[PDB]
Parts: sequence; structure tokens; C-alpha cells
Amino acid sequence: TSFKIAFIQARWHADIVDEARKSFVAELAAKTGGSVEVEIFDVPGAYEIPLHAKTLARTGRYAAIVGAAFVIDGGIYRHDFVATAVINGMMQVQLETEVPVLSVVLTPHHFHESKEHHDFFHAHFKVKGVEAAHAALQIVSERSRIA
Amino acid sequence: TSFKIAFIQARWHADIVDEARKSFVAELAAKTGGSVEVEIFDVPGAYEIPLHAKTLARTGRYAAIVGAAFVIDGGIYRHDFVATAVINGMMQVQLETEVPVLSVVLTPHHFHESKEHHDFFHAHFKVKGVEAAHAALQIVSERSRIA
Amino acid sequence: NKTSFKIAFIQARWHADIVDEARKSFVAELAAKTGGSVEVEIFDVPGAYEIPLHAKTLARTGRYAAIVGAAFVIDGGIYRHDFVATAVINGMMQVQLETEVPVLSVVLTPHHFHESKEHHDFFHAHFKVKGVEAAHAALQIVSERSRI
Amino acid sequence: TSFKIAFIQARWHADIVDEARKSFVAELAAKTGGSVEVEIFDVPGAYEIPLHAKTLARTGRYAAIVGAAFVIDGGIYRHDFVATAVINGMMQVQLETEVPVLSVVLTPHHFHESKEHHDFFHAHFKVKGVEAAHAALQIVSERSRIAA
Amino acid sequence: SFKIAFIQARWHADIVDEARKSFVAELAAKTGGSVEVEIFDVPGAYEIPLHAKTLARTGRYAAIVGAAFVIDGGIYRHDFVATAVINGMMQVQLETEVPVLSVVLTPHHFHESKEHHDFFHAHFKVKGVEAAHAALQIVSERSRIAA
Amino acid sequence: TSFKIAFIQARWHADIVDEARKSFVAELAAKTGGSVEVEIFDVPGAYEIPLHAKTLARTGRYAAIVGAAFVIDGGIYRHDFVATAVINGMMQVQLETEVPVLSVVLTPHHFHESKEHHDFFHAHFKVKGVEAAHAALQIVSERSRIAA
Amino acid sequence: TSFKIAFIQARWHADIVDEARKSFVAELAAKTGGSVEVEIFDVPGAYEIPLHAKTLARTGRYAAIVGAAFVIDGGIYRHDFVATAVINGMMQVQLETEVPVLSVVLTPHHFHESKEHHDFFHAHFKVKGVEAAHAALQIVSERSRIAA
Amino acid sequence: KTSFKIAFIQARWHADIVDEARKSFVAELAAKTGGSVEVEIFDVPGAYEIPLHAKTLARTGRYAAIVGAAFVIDGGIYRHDFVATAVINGMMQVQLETEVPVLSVVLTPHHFHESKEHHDFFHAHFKVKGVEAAHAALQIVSERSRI
Amino acid sequence: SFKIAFIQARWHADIVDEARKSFVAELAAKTGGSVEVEIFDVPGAYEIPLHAKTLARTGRYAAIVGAAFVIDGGIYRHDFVATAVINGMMQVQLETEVPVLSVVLTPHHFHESKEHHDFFHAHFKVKGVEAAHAALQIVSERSRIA
Amino acid sequence: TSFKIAFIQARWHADIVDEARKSFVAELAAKTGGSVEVEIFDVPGAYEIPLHAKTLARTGRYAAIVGAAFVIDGGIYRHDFVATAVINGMMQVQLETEVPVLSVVLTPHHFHESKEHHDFFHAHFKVKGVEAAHAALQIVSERSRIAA
Ligand code: NA
Ligand code: NA
Ligand code: NA
Ligand code: NA
Ligand code: NA
Ligand code: NA
Ligand code: NA
Repeated sequence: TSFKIAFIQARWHADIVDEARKSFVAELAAKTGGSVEVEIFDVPGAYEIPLHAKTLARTGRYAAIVGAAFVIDGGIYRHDFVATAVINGMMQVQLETEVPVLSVVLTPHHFHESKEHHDFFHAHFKVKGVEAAHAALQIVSERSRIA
Repeated sequence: TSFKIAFIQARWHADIVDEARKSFVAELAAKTGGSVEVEIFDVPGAYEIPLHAKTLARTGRYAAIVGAAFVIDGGIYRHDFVATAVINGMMQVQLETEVPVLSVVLTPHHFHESKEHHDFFHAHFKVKGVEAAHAALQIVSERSRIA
Repeated sequence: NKTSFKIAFIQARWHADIVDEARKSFVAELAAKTGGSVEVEIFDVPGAYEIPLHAKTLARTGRYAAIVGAAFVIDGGIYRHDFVATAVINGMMQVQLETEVPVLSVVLTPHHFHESKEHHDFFHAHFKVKGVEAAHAALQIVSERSRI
Repeated sequence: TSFKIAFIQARWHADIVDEARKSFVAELAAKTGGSVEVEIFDVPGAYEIPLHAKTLARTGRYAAIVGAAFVIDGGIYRHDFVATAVINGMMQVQLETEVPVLSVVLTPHHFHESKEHHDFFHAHFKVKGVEAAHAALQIVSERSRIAA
Repeated sequence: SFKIAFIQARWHADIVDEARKSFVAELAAKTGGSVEVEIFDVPGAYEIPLHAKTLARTGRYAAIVGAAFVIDGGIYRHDFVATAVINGMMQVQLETEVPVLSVVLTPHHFHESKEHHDFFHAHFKVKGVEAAHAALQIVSERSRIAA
Repeated sequence: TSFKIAFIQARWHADIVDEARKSFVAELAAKTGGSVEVEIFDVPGAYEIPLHAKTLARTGRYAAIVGAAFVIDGGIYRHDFVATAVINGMMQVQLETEVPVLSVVLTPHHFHESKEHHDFFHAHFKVKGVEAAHAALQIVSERSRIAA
Repeated sequence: TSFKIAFIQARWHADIVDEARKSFVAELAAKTGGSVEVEIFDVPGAYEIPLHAKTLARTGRYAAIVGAAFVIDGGIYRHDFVATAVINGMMQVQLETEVPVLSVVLTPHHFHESKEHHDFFHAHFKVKGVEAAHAALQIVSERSRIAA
Repeated sequence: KTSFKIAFIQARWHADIVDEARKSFVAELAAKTGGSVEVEIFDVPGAYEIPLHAKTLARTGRYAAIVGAAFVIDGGIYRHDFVATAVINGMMQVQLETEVPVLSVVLTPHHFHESKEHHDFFHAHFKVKGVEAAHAALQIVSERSRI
Repeated sequence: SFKIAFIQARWHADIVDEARKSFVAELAAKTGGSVEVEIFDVPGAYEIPLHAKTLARTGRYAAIVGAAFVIDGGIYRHDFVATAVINGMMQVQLETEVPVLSVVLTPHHFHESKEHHDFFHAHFKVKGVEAAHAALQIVSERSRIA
Repeated sequence: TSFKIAFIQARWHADIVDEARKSFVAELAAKTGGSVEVEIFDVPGAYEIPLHAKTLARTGRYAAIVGAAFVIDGGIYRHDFVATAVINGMMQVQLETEVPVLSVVLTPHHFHESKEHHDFFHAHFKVKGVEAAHAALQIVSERSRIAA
């Protein structure tokens, strides 16, 4: 049950993005006891995630890859174009590399820099992190059942 | 056993998704008498269907692959990005392996985890499962009729 | 002074009453304009989602100089259609670039459409137009690709 | 210097899309004086452009391709699904043939077959034609430049 | 040390420029001027993907930057092109393995009024800097993996 | 058993608005044997309906008023503002005057001056006009019942 | 005590609207065993509800008024204008006459005339009817509380 | 030949265009009523200042009909609809009040980015609307008189 | 002394209450129990305007507060009622010349989940506070005039 | 004699709204040789503006009233309902009192409390504040011209 997962996280909204990484690694290492090794990679923005996901996936060292990012409507420029390119990007990379890439690259309906908002997500990203972990494990497992 | 069908269903909303998987398997039997055997593969979320579809398709074991998941606007984050990446992804995967990927990866216009809503889709997926069942039998047939 | 070829008309079983209208119409014009010179072979596919692949499978047989995907992709009020429509409209596009075999789209998505004598009648009738057009488009693009 | 440009135009809304073409041609005529040859290629709809461009692009005959079409919202069926596939498609081709495919496949925000509207674009497509020409000349030279 | 291909659309130069100007500037300041930044002018954003691909493919750049101000013209629908482009780069960078940072911004609103114009003229300087801080960021991070 | 009805119709899209007026004016006669008279008042556009209805209603000669217009989205300027002000306007006038004011001030989801469109509504307003006709006899008679 | 309620309902979609009416009257009885008298009034469509409600409220005979109608997006014309005018009407009327006018004039997000939807709303209206009853007994009570 | 006075209230905003409607308005009326119909202009800050002016003017009884003219565009910075509504509704409210026809040439275009082409188009198109307003002006004034 | 009328819709009571309780809490605080907040329960938001009126007319209240959680249920449109209400209070207050504050909130998103319910249960307290501060401020400001 | 203007500014977003006010007063001060007395009235939110506006308008003390507030999409609850009631309110009021009520109750399209944002509008409200001043004076003037 020993396998490596590459956790790529955007440097943006790190205060929140990290809560997921932390929760993720937590949940993981807390159901694998170090068996599942979570390597962590920092990328500038969500947009730099996919390629990174590919390069890492091609090393063949990871049984799964995790893209973590908080893609928000910055209020100034449109996020969805990237948001799309990134969700598609990963999807493409996993179909290319045959390496599961889970998406914890979330985009909320709303989110204006402010406490009320920030808090909520800083919190909720911990749930996603967990969920991610379970998902990371479940898929890597199910994949083995097949092969 | 004339032919196999991989039914890849997501974990989320299994309460409802299951309703479609159950009616899908049932109909195949009602229509084929067990001639066609359906094999169920569980996966975390809809996002893991494409690759799982790819992987399975490529084994050549199945004459068709069904992807089922209830992808809804999850109150907090946008669902599109994922859904699109999924519906498109399967489309990609079938065009790539020439193995039909039927989609039962539905996205309702509205859905608030409420009694009314839940019971509607719990009831509806049954319908959608019976249709997918028929669709499969058909497209599978139609295709053999081609070569 | 007549050249001939084969067209593969793929149509989704959903809304057949309406879709058929395009098919029947598509076929009728090519009969008027080509008088059998151009043969239209019809393939029934479940949903619009089942078109891109069938089209690719058929286009690769090289028997056809053009594939036609006819489908009435609607917003059923229950689930979102666009995800699939997209996948399909894109899908055919992908196929044609992959097989360099023209795949015309008669896979239409109305802005609004509630089951009803008024709506149904409208498209039932309108698909007859969209079918003729598809014909002239089929002929037009097939001939043009030949010139090359 | 001299090179050839393949101009692919959809037959729909000819009166308008034609304007862009004429402008395109004239501009280049001016800016190159018979040096740059623009080969016109008709195609039924915008959907028919991608593949077409893909086919011409592969001949290596053209230094750049230009898809021209006025894709609007017909008011009956959603257009975008197509516009998307077309705008994405041409991109798909240029990226896979490394042949610049300039886009003059414009999609107005609003456009009911009215006088005002028709006259506006019929007029505006002329401006678009010129830009396309410059964009053409510019992208063609900028490439051969980063190629030396 | 390394080189970066900065492909900028000619449209909305007064603005896009401000982004390039600060990009090159930041890199000089941050790399003591050890990172060569080659500038490439393309007609419009739609022309960027291909140019990124050709340059990227030359294997002369550690990363590529696509800069363009793709706004809603008011006459025609931009998002189509916007998407084609933002996607393209994504496509291209996976294809090439060369990272393509995006400074192809599509503001929510922009009517070329004094207020507006000056606003993005100012912001693109900011955006150009982040681009710089993202380029070095990604290029570094990558090699780190390559060792 | 008899009473008068004020039929206020916008002059825009008479061709379509008319089909309703005619349906209405006939359906009534053909169901009250000319007992009920329908008086037609032309007015420029929908916007000019509310006030007209108020003025007419206040004369107390009509048992009810019917505003009929085709408030389309011209594609140039936004129709909704007027549309809102009008549907609300008639609602306002009918509450003031306590005289029914049926609304055949329809706003289609789409309408581009096209054959298909124009025909569809030309045919529909006929229907909508009959309904309004019944709704009139209904509400009038009904308010009468509640009175006694 | 013995007070009366004016239940105004449109004909359109009676099959569904009625369930609410029935649920309302039934359940209302069940909580009042006939103490509260529910007087039903038929009106063509939602648009004629405000006025009727007004006229009826003014009689002073009712302690509350209920508006029942299913204002759907017919798919052809925009409903919201009316939907609005009507919800605002009842609102206006209740403010103008200080006679509670509860709204069971529901406009669902999606509803394309099919068995799917029909059944759901034919059934759900039964709920909205029960709630409407409670809402009525509640407001009529809480109001008379303020009387003391 | 009948003769009546009309009060044309125009918002000073975008007079570049609104003026075109005013001119063609008076133009037509001249040409169509040989001067028997007097149009009296009233300048007002913004569209929002029309309803009140309309009412003030209406109450005098000197006008058979009032015309509110203004181009209420989407500034691109603040939402214009809130105002557009109050004004279009206000004029409605006022005409209902005074029972003096208040025609609306307070147009709100779908798109408008102070382009040269946009500006030319509307500078051009208002002429039409202005005329159309004149016709309706005579139209309703005459139709009311007959009561 | 002066008293305020708090008209609270019952739907989503759990969430609205916080606003109420919080409102009353802050109000008594900033005014050492000198202000009497009269709570009036009412079915749904739609019933808030008329009540706010019937009360406003009594003369008894210095200001009225409509409180409700107008959500997009996912089945029928809310905006219609929401508007009619938010407009209604606005109207009733111009009629009665009695401040009527709005704590009739319509969240951008709210799907009956634990996260949402939890968030808003909290936020409505923050709102009740602001409601109190406004009530005082405007009740004050109005008297600062006349 | 002398004249005053009632400037009702909402407490929220003072940093920004204040600019509109300061420059509003600044301009009028200039343009009227200081003969205008711009009385400031603070109010919790934009919602409390209408009533204040009416209360103040009735006094007859002011020749014009200005409502100022920065109503935005707070990302949590919807603003538009309130924004509407406000913009409408002021309109309702001035029509009632026949006292010009100018609106500096601006709602921007996007405003995520960021630096670039906060600064933009802080700088902008200065402008709008001046616009409002030139408007206030312009209308007061204009009306002063009407009554002969
Ligand atoms: Na399917
Ligand atoms: Na086609
Ligand atoms: Na181009
Ligand atoms: Na250069
Ligand atoms: Na109610
Ligand atoms: Na008019
Ligand atoms: Na208007």
C-alpha cells in the first residue's frame, strides 16, 4: 500500500490553499501511517499546475497527483478562462499520463476578500483536503483492482 | 454472456446514482436476460470517470462503458469546470479508444439537498438508468452492424 | 455531367418525430439536386452524445465524403444539456479534423423548447429547412474538398 | 516579400462576410502589390472552416490561412456551440500545422436581420478585413523572422 | 542563466506594454539582469498560442509569456477568442513541456474611457510583475524537479 | 348580458398584434353573438397603453380593457424596461380604476425579423387572442358575480 | 373565531393549482373544523388576481385573501413581467386595504410541460397549499392580536 | 390643421447622440405639421431628472404630450439599470398621474463602449428614433383628443 | 419612552433568530434597556410589509425591522417575493414616515447544507448588531431633525 | 434670498462616499459663490435614504436633495433589491415632494474590497461628486426657469 502522491499547490490564496494540503496530508498519513508519501510542489498559479502535473506524472513515481488552488473571481479579470483551462488541463494530463489527478482546484460562486468569506473557506478547504485524501486513496486503490 | 459493459459510478450522491445503476443493470437483464453482463466500478467523483473509462475501455474487455454521477451545483463552488471536463473527457476517451462511453453523468439545473429534490432524482435516475440501458444495447448493436 | 458520392446521416433517436424531418428533408433535396447521384445512408444512434464516435467510425471507413449528425439537443428543464451539446458539437469537429471527412452539423439546440403543439410544430417544420440547407452544405463542401 | 494566403469564407451572410474579404484583398493588394496572393475558398458554414483550413494548411502552399464568417445568434438555435468549435478548431489546426490561421469569424453580441444591424456590420466587416490583412502580413513576417 | 519569450499582442499596446515593461524590469532587478527576455509582437491574442508553440519548440526558452488585453469589444464576442487563446497556451505548454505563463487578461468591464484605460494601464504593471515573479518561480520549481 | 371592451393595440408589429385583435374580436362575437362590442384604440407603442387604458377605463363605459402589443427585444435597445413599466402599468391602471385590464402585451424570448419567427407569432397571437377573449368574458362575468 | 378567506385562483394549470386549493381548504378545515370559511374565486390567469383580491378585500368580508396560480415560463413568452406585476399587485393591494393577501402564486425555476414536472408540482402544490393554510391562520390571528 | 405644444426633455448626457433625436424629432414635426406643433426643449442633467421635470411640465397643461430623451448606457463602471428603470417607470408614473402622454426616447442600448463605430451608429440611429417619437407624438395626441 | 417593532418571518427561524436575539442584545446594550423591542412573529417575508404598516400606523413604534431569510429554495423563484417585500417595507415607510429597517436578507447562495446553515446562523448575529446600530442611528437622526 | 441642498450620505463606505460629498460641496461652493448651504445628513445605509429624503424634502427647506451611498454586491447577500428600492425611492419621493432628488447612490459592477478597487472608487467618487454638484445646480436652475 506504499505509494507516492504529488500535491501541487498554487502560491495564491495560500492561507486557504494550505488548509487543504495540511488536511490532505493529515488524512492521508493518518490512514497510511507514512505508507502513502505525499510529496509537495509549489507552483505560481493554478495555471501553472497542469504542466507540472504532467511532468511529475511522467516520472512514474506517483500513483496520483493533486492540484490544489483557489481560483476566484478576482473582481478585476475573468477567472473562468483559466479555471477552465486548468480543470481541463489536469483532466487531459491524466488521460495522457494514465495517472489519476484529483482536483482540489476550487472556484467558489462568491468570494470577496473579507473575514467572513476568508474564514469560511480557510475552514472548508480543510474538509476538501480530507475529502481529497479519501478520494486520492480510493482511486489509486480501485485502479490497482483493475490492473 | 454476449458482451460486457463497465458501469463507472461516482461515490457522491450514491443514494441517487445507485438508483440509475440499479435500473440500468435491471433493464439490460429485462432486455438481454443476462446475455449482457454489467460490471460495476466505483470511483470517488465524476472527475475520475474519464480516466477510469479510458483505462477500462482500452482493456478491450467492454463493448461499452457507462459513466454515472450526479454532478450538481454544490452550493459552494462551481460544478461546471468539473462537469465539462467530465462530459467532454468521456467524449474524448471514447473517440480515442472507439469504445462507446454513454453518459449518465447528469447535472440538474437546481438541487438543494432537500427532501423534495432528493426524492425527485432518486426517482428520476431510475428512468435515466433504463434509458442508458436501452441506449447502450442500441449503440452497441448499431456499431457491430457497421464493421 | 454528374459526379456521385456517399453521405452517412447519423441521427439520435430522441425527438425522432422532429429529427426525422431533417433527415427526410435532407434526403429529398439531394434527390432533387443529385437524383440519386448522391446516396444518403442513415444510421440510428441513441443520443446526440453517441454521434461523434459513430461519425468517426463511419468516416474512417472512407465510404463517405461527408458525415451528417442530426440531433435535437434540448434543455429538458431537468438536466443541463449544454455539457453534452458542447461535447457533441466539439466532438464532431474533432472527428472531422481527425478524419479529414466533413461532418456537417444538424445537431441543433433551440433557445427555448417546452413539449407543446406550438413548439413541436415549429421545429417539426423548421427541421425541414435545416435539412435542405444541410444538403446544399453537404454538396457544397464535398465538391469544394474535391477541387483540392 | 511574396507568399500565399488561403482565405476560407462561409457562404452565410455573404453580403457582410464578403466585405471583410474584399477589404482583406484590397489591403494586401496595396501593402504588397501583387506579392501576397490571396486564394479564396468558399465553404457552406463556419463549421466547415476548421477542417478546410486544416486541409489547405497541410499543403504547405499557404503562409497563413484566414477564416471569415459572420456567426450570429439566429434567434432560433444557439449558435455559440458552433462558434466555440470553430474558433477553437482553427486554433487547433494552426497549432497542429503551425500555419497561422487568422480569425475573422466574428460573432456579434446582437444582430436581428434589420437594416441598421445589417448595414453596421456590412460596414464594419470592411474594417475587420483590413485588420485581418495587417494581422496576416504581420504574423507572417514575424514568423519568418523568428525562423531565421 | 536562462531566456524567456515574451509574446505580446499589438492590440491595446499602451496597456499590454505596461505589463511587459515591468516584467522585463522585475526580471532585471530580480536576476541582476541574468535572464534574457526576448520580446515578440503578434497581431492579437489569437496569434499567441501558435507563436508560443513555435518559440517554445525551439528549446531556447525556459518559459514563455503570453501577454494580451482581450476585452469585450462591445461589438463582437471576445470570450470565444479568449478561451481559444487561454486554452491554447495551456495546450501548447503541455505539448511542449515549456511553461507558458498567461498575462492574457480579460477584464470584466472596459469601455476605453479615461478612468478605465488608466486603470488597466496601471494594473498591467502590477500583473507584469507577478508574471515576472511567476516565471522565475515556475522555471526554478521545474528544474528543482529535473534534478 | 352585454358590455363593452376597450381593445388597445400598439401600432408596432401590427401584422402580429393584429392576428390577436382579430381572433379576440371574433371569438367574442362568435360566442356572445355580437352582444359584446369590442372597441379598438390604436396607440403608438406598448408604452402608450397604460395611460390609454386608464383614460378609457375611467369613462366607465368598458367592463374591461385589453392591452395588446408585441414587445420584442429589437436587438438594439433593451425592451424589458418598457415591458416592465407596461405590464406593471396596466396592472396599476386596473387597480386604480377597478376595471379589468387583460394583457396581450407579449414579450417573446426571441424574435428576429425572420420568416419562421414572424409566421410563428402571426399564428400564435391568433391563439393568444382567443384566450384573452375568454379571459375577458371570464373576469368580466366573474367580477359581476362577486358584485351581486 | 369565524372569519372568511377569499381564495382566488387562476384556471391555467388547474390540475396543479387545484391541489393547493384542495390542500388549503382541507387542511384549513382540519385545523378549524369549518370555523374558517374558505370562499373560492376563479380568475382567468394570475394577472387578474390582484384586482379581484382588491375588490374582494374592499368588501371587508374576508380576514385574508389567497392568490393561487402557477406562473410558468411558457417557453414562448417571458412570464416574469406578469409574475412580477402580480406578486407586486397582491403586495400593493394588501398594503392598500390592510387585508392580508398571501401568495401561492408560484413561479418555479424550471417546468417544461411533461409528466416529470407535472407530477412533482401537482404533488408539491399540495404542500404549498397546506403551508398556505397555516400561513393564513397565523397571520389572520397575529394580526387580530395587534387589535387588542 | 390642429396645433399643440410638446415638451421635449433631454438629458445632457451623451447629447452627442441624444441631440440627434431631438433634432430629427423637431425636424419631422416641422416637416409633418408645418410648425403647427411646437416642440419646446428642456435640458436636464441626467435621465433620472426627467420624470420630475416631465411631471412638473405636465401639470402645467400646456403640453398635449411630453417627451423624455436620453441615452442611458452602461458606463461600464456603475450599473445603469437601476436608474434606467426608475426613469422609464417614472415617466410611466407621471403620465398616469397627469394623464399627459410622456413618450420615451430614453433608450438604453445593449452594448456601447464609446467606440467611434458605436458612437456613430447611435449618433446615427437616434435620428431614426427621434423621428419615430414624432410620429408617435402626433399619433397619441390625436388619439387622445378624440376622447 | 420609545419602542421598536421587530417583524420576523418564521421560515429559517433558526437563522433569523440570531439576527433577532443579536438585535435585541445590542439594542438593549447601546441604550441601557431604555428601548423596548416588540417581537412580532409573522408567516413569511411577504407578510412583513403589511404588518410593518399596520404597526407603523399605531404610532407606538419609532422604527420597525423586517427580519427574514429570503432564499432561492431551488424549486420556485424567490426574487419575486423578495423584491415585493424589500420594496414593500420601503413603501410602507414612506407612507408612515416611520423607519423600517431591512433584515430581510437574500443570500447569493444558500443550499440547505450544514456549512451554509452554519455560516449564516453566525452572520445573522453580525447583522442583528448592524440592525440595532442603524435603528438607533436613524431613529436618532430623524429626531435630530423635526 | 438663499438656498440649501440636502445631502443625505449613508454611513457605509465613508472613505469613498465622503469623497463624493467633499467634492460635491467643494464644487457647489465654487459655482455658487458660497451661496448654497449643503446640509449633511448621515444615514445608516442607502435604504434609510429615501425616507430621510422625503422627510427633508417636505420641510421645503431644500431646493434639491442628493442621496449618496456606495451600494455594492457584498458577495454574501444580494444588493440589487435594496439598491432598487433606494433608486426607486428617491424617484418616488422627488415625484411626491416635487423636490429634485439626485442620486449618488452608485452600484458598481464589480467591487471586491481590494486595493485597486478601493482606490479607484475613492478617486472616482470625487468625480461623481462633482457631476452631482453640476447636476444639482443645473436642475435647480432648470426648474427655476420653468415656473414663469
Ligand atoms: Na448518453
Ligand atoms: Na453544418
Ligand atoms: Na485574428
Ligand atoms: Na520587439
Ligand atoms: Na405568503
Ligand atoms: Na414611445
Ligand atoms: Na425606453
